[PDB]
Amino acid sequence: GPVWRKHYITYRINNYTPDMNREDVDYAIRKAFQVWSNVTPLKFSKINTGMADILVVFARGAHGDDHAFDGKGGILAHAFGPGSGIGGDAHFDEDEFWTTHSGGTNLFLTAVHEIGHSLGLGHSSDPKAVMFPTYKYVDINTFRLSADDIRGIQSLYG
Ligand SMILES: COc1ccc(S(=O)(=O)N(CC(=O)N=O)C[C@H](O)CO)cc1
Ligand SMILES: [Ca+2]
Ligand SMILES: [Ca+2]
Ligand SMILES: [Ca+2]
Ligand SMILES: [Zn+2]
Ligand SMILES: [Zn+2]
Repeated sequence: GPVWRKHYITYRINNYTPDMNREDVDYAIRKAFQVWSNVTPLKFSKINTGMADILVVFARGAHGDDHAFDGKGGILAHAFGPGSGIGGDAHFDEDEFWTTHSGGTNLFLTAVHEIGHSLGLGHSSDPKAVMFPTYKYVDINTFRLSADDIRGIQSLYG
């Protein structure tokens, strides 16, 4: 499927969950992009205005895309593969409780997965992969991509 055909990729945070400190949302998203730039030639920059490649959105229920959210639990987030318009965009269910830690749903870990999709990755069948489509908290301070994630992303870039 689709990949970004350029190395400089922009993102923008459309709005902020009230669940977290603003600075902690910025840092979680930044760190999640870094996971992928670590293993590809991509460079990611946060822009404050105008059209970004990847728009990061918090929203609940129906939110304008035909992929309605389902309240607390279940679907936590979804994202669109590379492309124009909404392509690349990553949406996070405001009905979850987003955190920097093991409580609620960890924003950083979820965003690593969502950004994987924004870059063109699909789901992995390997429970060890961040792209495995089941949320399970792991210690974020020492998080690492699985072999499967790295082979997946390096099949698309670099
Ligand atoms: C660690 O990163 C994630 C793990 C799971 C999910 S999820 O919302 O739970 N997911 C939807 C999805 O894959 N969106 O990209 C899976 C099923 O549809 C519902 O369980 C999101 C991010
Ligand atoms: Ca949900
Ligand atoms: Ca977009
Ligand atoms: Ca919330
Ligand atoms: Zn959406
Ligand atoms: Zn997914």
